[PDB]
Amino acid sequence: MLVINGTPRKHGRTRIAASYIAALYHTDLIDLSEFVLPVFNGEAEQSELLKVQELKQRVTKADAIVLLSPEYHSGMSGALKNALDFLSSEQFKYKPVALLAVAGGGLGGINALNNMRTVMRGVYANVIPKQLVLDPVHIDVENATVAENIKESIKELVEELSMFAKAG
Amino acid sequence: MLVINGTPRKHGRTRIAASYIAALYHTDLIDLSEFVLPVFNGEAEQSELLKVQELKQRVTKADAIVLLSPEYHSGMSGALKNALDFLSSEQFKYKPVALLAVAGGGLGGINALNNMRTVMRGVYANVIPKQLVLDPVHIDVENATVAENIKESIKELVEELSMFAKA
Ligand SMILES: Cc1cc2nc3c(=O)[nH]c(=O)nc-3n(C[C@H](O)[C@H](O)[C@H](O)COP(=O)(O)O)c2cc1C
Ligand SMILES: Cc1cc2nc3c(=O)[nH]c(=O)nc-3n(C[C@H](O)[C@H](O)[C@H](O)COP(=O)(O)O)c2cc1C
Repeated sequence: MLVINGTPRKHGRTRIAASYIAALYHTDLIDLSEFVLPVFNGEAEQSELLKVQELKQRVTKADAIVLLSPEYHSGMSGALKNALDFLSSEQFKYKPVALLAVAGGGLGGINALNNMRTVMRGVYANVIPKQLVLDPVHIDVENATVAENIKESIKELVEELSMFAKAG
Repeated sequence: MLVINGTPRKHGRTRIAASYIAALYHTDLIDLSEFVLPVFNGEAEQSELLKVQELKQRVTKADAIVLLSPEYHSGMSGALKNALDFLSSEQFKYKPVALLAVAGGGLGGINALNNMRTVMRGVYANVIPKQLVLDPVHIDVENATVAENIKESIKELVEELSMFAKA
């Protein structure tokens, strides 16, 4: 199972959330704040880039992917969407994908989720029904860890993604 | 008036339509295919980058903005969204903005526009009702131009955008 951090900010919240999960379930991880890609330019030479090849492969071999992203202007981050532009249905077709968006509070996160979900259907991923929106509340920034009340929520999400991975 | 090219592909179609517009109306132009930014990282140092400052400045000083993006996986380009991440409502507040998405297959185009409209509203831009979808068939890349069909549509769009500007 592969986890993916959407925030390009090393000091980002989504990073913490991504880390937690990747640790708890001992899952593979691609941290976009460390895994810096160039901006897609649609040329072939880019495909031969090593971080591009690595991304493509790690996604293909992934039995189930957890997609995390902050809400930047009522949408997923550009860092995330950029990486996705490098890939296609060739990697995502039928791929079990759980969505997770870190809002800044209120009713935020909905647009981000629908964005990710829409783009994910674009590449034919099997996006499970369960999706989560985490507010800064559920993020302990300094202690670099998640709140307790939302640890169950995530558990349910990961467990359900597993089930989907097994079926399809 | 400012035109922004969403496709990072130098050989991109969205780039042609963008150029056409910027030339036909002698507007300002930011071509993401050439104007290559780094991936946002929410760090202050990045803010002081010269391309970033020019981005903010050129957008703030625009009286209206034509936003073009190719549909990538039923969403705007990552290059375009990344650029947007550098900005905020501070440059977009009440900004008269027109939307354009380059996409093929009758079905496509709507998802990218809904994404552009949702995000633009996330920065309080004044997105006009008129938005277009340009099919690759209506764009001659080798000759670097758009079909005569499209020109009319684009005219109506630009003029409708200038109306908002004035208002
Ligand atoms: C460029 C940018 C745009 C933002 N716009 C939104 C927004 O659209 N909705 C929201 O809930 N939060 C927004 N915020 C606040 C973030 O959601 C908040 O920082 C959240 O914790 C994301 O954390 P992270 O990017 O550090 O992972 C934005 C933050 C940035 C940097
Ligand atoms: C990374 C990538 C993703 C794409 N995804 C879509 C999409 O989901 N919907 C669509 O209609 N076309 C899609 N296409 C085809 C584009 O619509 C087509 O290239 C269009 O002419 C955009 O031109 P441009 O990016 O060169 O400016 C995609 C193309 C690329 C390169």
